[PDB]
Amino acid sequence: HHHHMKDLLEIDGARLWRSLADMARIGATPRGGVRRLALTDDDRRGRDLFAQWCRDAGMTVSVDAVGNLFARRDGADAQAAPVLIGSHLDTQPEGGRFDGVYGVLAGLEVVRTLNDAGIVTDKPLEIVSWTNEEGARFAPAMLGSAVFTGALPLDDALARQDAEGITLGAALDACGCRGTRAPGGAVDAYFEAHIEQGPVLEANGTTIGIVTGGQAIRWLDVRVTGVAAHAGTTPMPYRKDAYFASAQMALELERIVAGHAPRGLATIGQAGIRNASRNTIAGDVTFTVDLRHHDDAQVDAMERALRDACARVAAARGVQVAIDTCWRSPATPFDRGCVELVARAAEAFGYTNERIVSGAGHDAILLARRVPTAMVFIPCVEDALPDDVTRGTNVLLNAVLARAGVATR
Amino acid sequence: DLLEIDGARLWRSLADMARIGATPRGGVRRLALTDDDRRGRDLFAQWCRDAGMTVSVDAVGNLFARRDGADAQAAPVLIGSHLDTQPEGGRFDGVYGVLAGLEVVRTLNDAGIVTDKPLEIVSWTNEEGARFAPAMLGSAVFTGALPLDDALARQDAEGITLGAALDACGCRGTRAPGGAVDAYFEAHIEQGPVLEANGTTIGIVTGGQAIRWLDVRVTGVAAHAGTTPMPYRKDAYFASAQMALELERIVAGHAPRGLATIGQAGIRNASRNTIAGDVTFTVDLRHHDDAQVDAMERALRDACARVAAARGVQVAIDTCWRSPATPFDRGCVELVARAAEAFGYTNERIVSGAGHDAILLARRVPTAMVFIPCVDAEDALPDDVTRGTNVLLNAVLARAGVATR
Ligand SMILES: [Zn+2]
Ligand SMILES: [Zn+2]
Ligand SMILES: [Zn+2]
Ligand SMILES: [Zn+2]
Repeated sequence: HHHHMKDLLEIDGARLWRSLADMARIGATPRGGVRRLALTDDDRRGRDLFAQWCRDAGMTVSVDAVGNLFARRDGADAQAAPVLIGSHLDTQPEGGRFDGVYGVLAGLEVVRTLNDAGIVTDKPLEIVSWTNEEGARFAPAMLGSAVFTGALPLDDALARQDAEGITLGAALDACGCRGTRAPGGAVDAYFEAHIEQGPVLEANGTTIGIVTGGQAIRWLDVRVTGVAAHAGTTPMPYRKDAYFASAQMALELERIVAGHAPRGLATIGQAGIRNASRNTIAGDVTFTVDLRHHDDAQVDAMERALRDACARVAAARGVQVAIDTCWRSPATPFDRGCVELVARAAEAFGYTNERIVSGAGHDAILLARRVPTAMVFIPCVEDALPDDVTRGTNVLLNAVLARAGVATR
Repeated sequence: DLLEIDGARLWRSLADMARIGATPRGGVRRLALTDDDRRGRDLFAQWCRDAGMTVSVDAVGNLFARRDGADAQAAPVLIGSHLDTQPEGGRFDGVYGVLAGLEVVRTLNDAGIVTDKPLEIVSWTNEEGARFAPAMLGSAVFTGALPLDDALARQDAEGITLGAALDACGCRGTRAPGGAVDAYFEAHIEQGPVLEANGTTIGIVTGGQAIRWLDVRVTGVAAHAGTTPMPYRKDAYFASAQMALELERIVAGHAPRGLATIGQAGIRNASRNTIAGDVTFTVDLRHHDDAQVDAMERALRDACARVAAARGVQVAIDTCWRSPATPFDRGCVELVARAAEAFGYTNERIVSGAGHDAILLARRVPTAMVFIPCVDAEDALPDDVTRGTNVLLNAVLARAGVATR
């Protein structure tokens, strides 16, 4: 049967906050963060703590052949594919206490709440922590979910080596979490709760980010060539200054992105004058460009505008410019129907809410290309507030219940 | 009545000296007080003795060749530059002026000319400031700007002291550096494009620029490139780019004498998907006048403050080096001008854009320089080498006076 959002079934927010505090002990760093690098001893301790909690909540727990960790709560429909709630327990070298872990433990609290309420779903529920989401110890990021969706072959993943030469397969064996089951399988829908990792919801007082998808991204390398002449002997009209040229190109980029507001973004994150000295005009300048938009055609349009603009600047200043695209990633829309469940849950509770794009990668990005996917963002300051943690999980709970259905209560 | 030098002879002396320390790329490496610097010093000294001169070193290795005049009590007219080089030096920088002095003497010998005041040729120790700091070390000791004992204690990258290196070179003299000088002349390639572009043979060098070296640091917020919408950003790199264009505008308001250059710049702790939160760059500011270069600096401080306020970032501007303008002596400069006009060579007044021993000498001794053009900035044409030395000879002889001929 159908869930009623207007019943406003709520979680135990204090219980979820305590589980976050307890998990943040595992790998706690001197600065107050968390280090559980994928498949290290501290990652295993976090996986094991989570698995224990899941089994105490009546779930069965297993790992697949790349270490993806699944907890299962059967529904009344023995044949139905599960509604999957996921994120990741692994961290960066100096990770925050909410990145990744919030969405995994939100799933656990969803189950603990269903247990407390005596609710049996129609479709089964599963909670997943994906292996090596962070891409720090092993490449790539979102390794476990990429293997699950078929984007990364299993044998290629098992052979990835960390900086010490250890293979991921060897690390799975050391972890004790190499399952025998091939990764993959039918999924009805995938939901992921996560902190925003950006300032929008906190700045607006918005409790719920209704996540629409991920951006189209381009990474560019720019090199500007001039003449590296002496700073004192060369009068200004003789100069072919690659750094003043690069500076004007940066401001052209700022103007191009302003023309694509609000969805277009651009960032020059690396830049340098090569073979540089204080009293030598720059003859060789490199910088990188990160370009974003909601749409691939529009981010490509921004790129072509930048190439045109830089060509014009270079011709006016007598320098040369080369622009190479070294990485592309497509926009990744989420499923309209699953996104609508997130919105409806937020509206039923009266929580402030806004549509927002995911500005960074998540396992949800990989899942969305294969199965109906939505995300719940909460604001963050790294830190999140207890009532935002609670209310985001209330939204997750009720969107998942709407999707999975309620068989009995 | 114009005496002309032997240009082919001068050209061959430059070719022969460029063999000493020749590099695989066809340049020259004679780092100060290394074995190849010693071999260049010794070759020059031999040529000077073959030309009848006496040669000595002072207590910091400055190398002096002397041609007496008829007036035994007069201070000398000194022709100088340097034989040492950068790690990858050119075949004319420094050496041209030293070997022009030698050709001056050879031409006076050929003509049988006795001057009134004596002439000396000098190659100053460690002009380049590469192996030991500072640049112009030998001329700085000579003028008293750098104490001798401080100079001798300077260490290179391997920890060797300059005094130890003089001892290894065999060129630690016993005489305290310094002494009366009537005038100092230095010939040098321009190291810039002006004379060649203008078709000007002789640069009548007016002196040195006022220079400021600034360190700029711009601080923003290093937020994620995808999660941070544009209105939330405090982007230190876009801010620094706008400051650079403000600087370009300020210097255009001080044309033609004001110059500015950002030669070093980078985003620190940088990543492609992170907004720049910490950007540093350097500024080299020049003018003919200290008050004007100071005005450009204060204009830049005002402009950068305004940019930072508009963009929500912070900016800090520190001065790490200042050097004052250094005008040359009116009379010696005019002797260069008159020599160029006597020969009918094209000529223009020009500031020295780079440091030379002449800069140090000008603060204690009446000083002038002769610039010649650079090809297309390290090579010079044979006729320019010749004509610059003709001008040097005429100016030096006018200063030293002719006793007999
Ligand atoms: Zn993360
Ligand atoms: Zn995460
Ligand atoms: Zn030089
Ligand atoms: Zn030089």
